[PDB]
Amino acid sequence: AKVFQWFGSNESGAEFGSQNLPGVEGKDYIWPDPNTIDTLISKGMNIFRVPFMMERLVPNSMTGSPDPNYLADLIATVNAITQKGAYAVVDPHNYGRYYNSIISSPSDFQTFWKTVASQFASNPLVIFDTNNEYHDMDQTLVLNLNQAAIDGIRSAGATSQYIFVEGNSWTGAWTWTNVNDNMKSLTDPSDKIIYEMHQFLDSDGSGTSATCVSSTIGQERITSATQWLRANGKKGIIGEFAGGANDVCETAITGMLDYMAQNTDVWTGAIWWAAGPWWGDYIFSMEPDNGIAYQQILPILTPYL
Repeated sequence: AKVFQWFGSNESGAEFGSQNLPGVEGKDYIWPDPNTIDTLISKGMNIFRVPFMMERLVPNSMTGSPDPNYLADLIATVNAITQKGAYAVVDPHNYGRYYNSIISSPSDFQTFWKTVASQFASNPLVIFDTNNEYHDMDQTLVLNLNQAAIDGIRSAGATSQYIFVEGNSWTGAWTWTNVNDNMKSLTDPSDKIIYEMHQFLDSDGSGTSATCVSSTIGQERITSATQWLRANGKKGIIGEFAGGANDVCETAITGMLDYMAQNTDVWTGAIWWAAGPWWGDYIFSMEPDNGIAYQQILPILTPYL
């Protein structure tokens, strides 16, 4: 019996080596492995978030044509997930920036999103994620970019799919009410907006240390976001979270997920950061069969699957 609408993992790799554009597949970046996705599906996960770079999918200008090879691999990855019945989140992992400059044109972003959504418009198990972790940019612009993405997606006939919107401050849950209130005004004719927040458990919330602040830091960092979602009649998802393979972090993870489980009127679930084939000894690797989080964290997550 699953606790949440969605529970699963990021499948990182296609966004690796971001300093090399276009970069070379198999050298700078790699796409997820469908066989290990299948293992995670067998463990009960039902959502896989797939980062990719906007510049690799649609080079030079975001209003242009896709790159055939990178698009073909995005398609193959999405279909490998959705053919099994799980959800695939299409994540342009771009921080609100394109060639390292803030995306200041909502109309250009809308065209990019019509291009992408057109490739997936018939697939109800695709979820479109407007952009990973907007940060250090104008707050009204972030609202307008999310709205332009929705408008482009729905304009392509992709009307069955959920859209994950992301806020400023690296879409952090703990910082949400301090900066992202204006995000409440987003509109969607399909009524399928989910507010995607990210939450890490180290001191600065960057998700770079295996050490968690305390055994309660996760549940603490999502309380005001939970109240904001409820007050505004919205639904949310934790689209990235992690903690180290240690007792304090394991307790923080369980406490945060147990809190979300008693607040499913607003929380639709959670997605671990991260699996993928090029993580090696990464402190948060969910990649079967030998990632540290796969071995040591997944056993504490099975109660939610």
